[PDB]
Amino acid sequence: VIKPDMKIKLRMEGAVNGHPFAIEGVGLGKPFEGKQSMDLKVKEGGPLPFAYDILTMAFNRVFAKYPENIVDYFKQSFPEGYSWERSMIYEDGGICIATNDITLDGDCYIYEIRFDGVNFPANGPVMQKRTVKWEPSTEKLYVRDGVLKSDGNYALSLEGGGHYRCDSKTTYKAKKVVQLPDYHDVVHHIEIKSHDRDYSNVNLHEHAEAHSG
Repeated sequence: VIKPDMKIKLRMEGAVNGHPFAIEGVGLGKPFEGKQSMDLKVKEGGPLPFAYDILTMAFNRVFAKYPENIVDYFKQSFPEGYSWERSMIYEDGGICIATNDITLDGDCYIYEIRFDGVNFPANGPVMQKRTVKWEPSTEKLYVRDGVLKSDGNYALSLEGGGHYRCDSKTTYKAKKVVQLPDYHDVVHHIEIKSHDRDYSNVNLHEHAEAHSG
């Protein structure tokens, strides 16, 4: 029963270059408008010694407006839910892998997120916190064998100009028998709308809309 208003509760446990951390968040979203928003708080490992922007895409494609002509794999996956696994290879050797197990408690999504990154150069934009925002991204979704997957070429804008590229690959796994969709795109807009000085508190907004190839 995906309702027009849904709640979000999440915990992320992770480490970057071996430094552990934990983040908890609460939020709300509009599945049918493709809109979501959440408040995120650092519980362990603060102040984070890395750019927060590498975590935001880990903090649910149900919050994407799907037209009637495209199969909605994500709204179709509940109340059992689904999970995904993701790799993110940055242009300077930095690599992140993350997972999210999404379940349902009434009208509230529950995220169990794991996030790990290594090989970020000490002088790079991530360890030095020189990232600004994610550019608008186009996610390419497709089904290979019997598995829904997605690819992405994302770009982080840097302070002082330039961009920091990231190659992303995601695997989705439904916990029930759902209709697999046909290839299509999802355009994403993600933005930190507010944060305190050390990002121990963050307000994150996301907007997603599915389009055809």
